[PDB]
Amino acid sequence: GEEDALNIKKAAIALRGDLALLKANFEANELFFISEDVIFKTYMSSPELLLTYMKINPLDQNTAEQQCGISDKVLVLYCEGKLKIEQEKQNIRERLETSLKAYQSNIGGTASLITASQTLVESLKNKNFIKGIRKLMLAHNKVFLNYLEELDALERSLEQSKRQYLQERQSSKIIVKLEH
Amino acid sequence: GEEDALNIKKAAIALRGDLALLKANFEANELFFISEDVIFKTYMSSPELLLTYMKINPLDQNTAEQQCGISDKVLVLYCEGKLKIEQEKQNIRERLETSLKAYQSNIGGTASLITASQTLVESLKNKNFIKGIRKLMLAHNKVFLNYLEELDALERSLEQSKRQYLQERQSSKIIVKLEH
Repeated sequence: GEEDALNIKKAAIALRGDLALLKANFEANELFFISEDVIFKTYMSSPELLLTYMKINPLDQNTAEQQCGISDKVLVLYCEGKLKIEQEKQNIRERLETSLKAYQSNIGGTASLITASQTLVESLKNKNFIKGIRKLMLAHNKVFLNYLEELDALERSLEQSKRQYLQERQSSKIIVKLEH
Repeated sequence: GEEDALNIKKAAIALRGDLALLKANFEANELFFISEDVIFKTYMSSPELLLTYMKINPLDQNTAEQQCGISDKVLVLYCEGKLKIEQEKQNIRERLETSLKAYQSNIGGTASLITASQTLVESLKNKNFIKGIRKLMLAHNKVFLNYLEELDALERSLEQSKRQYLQERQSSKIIVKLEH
């Protein structure tokens, strides 16, 4: 009763938090996948488009001469292209790792809470349905028993009516004898 | 899988039979209660209306002189009235007993089958929901891993493009030297 409804309330709210966290993780991934697919269809789709992109969007002058200080300007593009790929792999690893960690942080509690709350809800529905059948049978039993009691009462009233009739009859016979 | 869906099918059909039997018992009671309430509002509602009814609707000539062979014709009405009440109590006892027996014949199997089938259905819903979450996480993991693999491939293509560029450069320098 009180306990079961209270346990359903605690579990529901904890479970809502868990699912909200799992969902935000999935959604953050989907948002990343949309922007990242674009990249893979454009400047990360071939060495040619990467090199073209790196000519227009160079890396900072600092890192440039720092990492790819090369005489041949074409080789600089290749070098910067490689660094751009390496930075992207790191970006992707970090997001993957964040996703794994966020999922792992909530999945156990989620699976447990789902199982417990759904079983508790189901338990209460079954009990209530079975209880409703038994309650209806009890009510039918009372109706039958009430008829038997109404018949016992009627029988006692009939018997009392008969004893009164006999007193009236006795009286009637006395009177008619007197009127003769 | 196969077993669970087969057990759900066997239990459903047995349970449908059980509930159909319980219901027919309740309905047969309700039908009786409707006609019987009428009786209790009319000729079984008072000794007066019972006696009036028994004058118009006498018991068979056989049982009459057999049970209530009485000189006083009014006393015959009382006697027949009592027998009519006794027959009604028996009618009601027999129906009550039939109801109890029919309910008792099915209630145990019903309560058990409800609990088992509902728990099995609930178990399959929870498993499927949890499985759907894990499957989506797996799919997200594959997307991330596929990006890493597309980046490794792009990097190898970039490196091959660079080795070709260097062969073209080597060739270009040889040619320009010759054109001098």
